[PDB]
Amino acid sequence: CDIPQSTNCGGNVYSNDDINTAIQGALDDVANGDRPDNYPHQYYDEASEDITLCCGSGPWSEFPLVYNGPYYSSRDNYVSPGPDRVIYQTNTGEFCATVTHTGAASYDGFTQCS
Ligand SMILES: Nc1ncnc2c1ncn2[C@@H]1O[C@H](CO)[C@@H](OP(=O)(O)O)[C@H]1O
Ligand SMILES: [Ca+2]
Repeated sequence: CDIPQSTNCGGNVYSNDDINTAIQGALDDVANGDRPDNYPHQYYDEASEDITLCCGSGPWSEFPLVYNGPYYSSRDNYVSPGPDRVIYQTNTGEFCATVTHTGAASYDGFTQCS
């Protein structure tokens, strides 16, 4: 669906530009064969997490959502992905949701950014 104007991931509020930058980064990094710290990852629906997607069918991917992005890390300069993620449709790039580890119900779980 359209990228939202903003999203609140456990207190980190991001803009549409931050979200777009994250997806664009993921797509470029996959194309470049240089997936920073091996992101993107696959995202699977796990309904206990109460995360709605607005993009349609999977497959879905997730990539770190950061300020002043895109997220990048390398063997010579590790950077944490932090807690926040964009979810997008792997085959197209289209936006699905933003999620976070912050405040999730279980270890390594995600919860929806609001
Ligand atoms: N719905 C979901 N919830 C949490 N993790 C998920 C997920 N779908 C896939 N994952 C995967 O599980 C890791 C967390 O242990 C995630 O990596 P990150 O926490 O983003 O580093 C995904 O690879
Ligand atoms: Ca929800």
